[PDB]
Amino acid sequence: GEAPNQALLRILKETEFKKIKVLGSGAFGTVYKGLWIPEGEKVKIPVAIKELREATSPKANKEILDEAYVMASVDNPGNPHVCRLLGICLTSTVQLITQLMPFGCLLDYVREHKDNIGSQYLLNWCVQIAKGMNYLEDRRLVHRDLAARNVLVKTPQHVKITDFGLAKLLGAEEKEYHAEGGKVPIKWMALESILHRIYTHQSDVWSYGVTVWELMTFGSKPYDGIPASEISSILEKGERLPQPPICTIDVYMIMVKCWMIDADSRPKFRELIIEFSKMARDPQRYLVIQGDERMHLPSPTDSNFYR
Ligand SMILES: *CCC(=O)Nc1ccc2ncnc(Nc3cccc(Br)c3)c2c1
Repeated sequence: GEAPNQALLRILKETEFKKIKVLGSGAFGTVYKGLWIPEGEKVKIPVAIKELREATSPKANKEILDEAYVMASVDNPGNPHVCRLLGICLTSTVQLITQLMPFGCLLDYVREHKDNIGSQYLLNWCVQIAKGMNYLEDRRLVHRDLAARNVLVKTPQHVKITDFGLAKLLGAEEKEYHAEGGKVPIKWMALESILHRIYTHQSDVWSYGVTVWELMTFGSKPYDGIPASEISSILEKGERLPQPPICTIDVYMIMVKCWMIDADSRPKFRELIIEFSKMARDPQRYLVIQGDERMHLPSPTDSNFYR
């Protein structure tokens, strides 16, 4: 049958890392920033730690361990654009240890660095995610949570994907997955995903569309001031996210194409890579950003030391 995934997980001790501050927070997530002191060795490395409330419920300890597995599984050959699980520690709570990305979740970076953002970078990233998401498709896994918050920034030239926790790995055949889930990110989901609770690879392509919309709108909220319950009902009326002000009509078409009701009529990921790569060569043509020429952002990775 299929090949064995020989990749391992470094199960490592608590005494060695010291958590500094909380980077991201949610009812589902409480992820820290914390330096790690690796036992005996004379090295110190920064890292991010993710934890949930102490294990009153085992089902809780199972769900977190599931995420550790899948995140673990991808080192595989490995990818430049996909985040790698570093380690794990065991405590009444169960801790995930992920190599920290300095600039944080990409969504925030766009909201604060709206100025000096390039017409180039935005196009470049979409290629970056489209590259990353295809690798997931190749692995027969659906991330199932793609969103702006879930893309990390190693450098302004490099971005990565993360937070698999919802995501579910796929066996051969096994084209689609249906699950009874308590909490999901409704706004970033496909119509069939909301109605039938069915998740596909093309379900992910939808979320991609909303994600790029978030990027092109500079970190605006999808559907500014609209309740979560109503959303399932309005989309079948045909309404989608409005055109972002800065998008040339070519780009918007690609965003709209990701929101087709027919799951097959949406673009596949290889298609998205090629389209955006083609745009990338001449960004000015495909993105009108005021004063785009001369934008500030820093090529060599010069100092970001200040906290
Ligand atoms: C929007 C908040 C946020 O995600 N901040 C942030 C900054 C830097 C990171 N570096 C590495 N990983 C993560 N997120 C993450 C997700 C799941 C599990 C773990 Br241990 C870490 C961040 C997140």
